[PDB]
Amino acid sequence: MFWTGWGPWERCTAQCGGGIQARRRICENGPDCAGCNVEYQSCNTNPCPELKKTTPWTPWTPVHYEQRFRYTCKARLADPNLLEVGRQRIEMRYCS
Amino acid sequence: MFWTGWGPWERCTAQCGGGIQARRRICENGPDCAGCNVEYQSCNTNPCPELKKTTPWTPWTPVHYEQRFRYTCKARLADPNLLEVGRQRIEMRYCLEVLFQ
Ligand SMILES: O=S(=O)(O)OC[C@H]1O[C@@](COS(=O)(=O)O)(O[C@H]2O[C@H](COS(=O)(=O)O)[C@@H](OS(=O)(=O)O)[C@H](OS(=O)(=O)O)[C@H]2OS(=O)(=O)O)[C@@H](OS(=O)(=O)O)[C@@H]1OS(=O)(=O)O
Ligand SMILES: *[C@H]1O[C@H](CO)[C@@H](O)[C@H](O)[C@@H]1O
Ligand SMILES: *[C@H]1O[C@H](CO)[C@@H](O)[C@H](O)[C@@H]1O
Ligand SMILES: *[C@H]1O[C@H](CO)[C@@H](O)[C@H](O)[C@@H]1O
Ligand SMILES: *[C@H]1O[C@H](CO)[C@@H](O)[C@H](O)[C@@H]1O
Repeated sequence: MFWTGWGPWERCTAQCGGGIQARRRICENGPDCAGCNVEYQSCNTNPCPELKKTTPWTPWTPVHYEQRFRYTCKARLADPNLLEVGRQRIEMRYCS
Repeated sequence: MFWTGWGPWERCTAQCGGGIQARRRICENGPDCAGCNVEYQSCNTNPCPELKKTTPWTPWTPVHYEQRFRYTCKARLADPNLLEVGRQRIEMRYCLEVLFQ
């Protein structure tokens, strides 16, 4: 019974923000070797970048002068497709 | 050589999307026990929830009737503090073909 050399680290689960890498070795000719077949380490500890997506422009409205508004969504993510902007919601009221 | 009882799984590394929990044990009266002092299992494999944050309302503007608009930001995250709404950006501006034969 002998322990083989440690294998290469696997792929990190997360590209950023914290992931785990696993390294494996094989015990030969026995089910009970002294040591461990699997080790785990931290990987990709760099903070995820901040993705910014701008909302569609508000319809032009009078203040003559006209103005329109927009907002930005900010999120710390690895995939830009995970951040999305929802539908435009409009609220109305009457003033006399 | 003797293995102690398994310890608690401790805290999962990730709150959602996949994490690992580790439980530890101690080898007694020996430096070479058959087995491992630590075991790892999967935890919190459920996909992360979609967090929604609404933007501040635009100032009321006439169409009398008044109307205002707002948007919502949706993101798959574990911490709501990681999702934020940015600053309000405003664009401003000021406000016939005669055919004489
Ligand atoms: O030096 S500062 O005090 O200005 O800080 C700059 C960093 O602040 C953020 C996030 O705010 S914080 O969490 O309070 O730190 O953003 C804000 O400032 C930038 C403008 O920087 S500038 O040098 O004055 O040009 C704005 O970017 S921009 O859209 O105007 O182009 C941010 O506007 S936005 O809402 O993100 O669209 C503004 O955000 S906020 O109104 O305070 O919430 C960091 O931006 S972040 O990385 O997107 O969060 C700035 O860091 S950076 O490296 O300078 O971009
Ligand atoms: C494997 O583990 C260590 C060496 O890495 C020793 O306890 C022994 O060689 C075992 O087979
Ligand atoms: C792997 O771990 C270390 C090297 O990183 C040594 O104890 C030995 O090479 C083992 O196979
Ligand atoms: C501990 O691991 C197992 C028992 O859980 C055996 O290989 C042996 O008792 C070892 O000390
Ligand atoms: C470890 O595994 C379980 C507890 O997690 C039990 O079979 C026993 O305590 C063992 O040592």
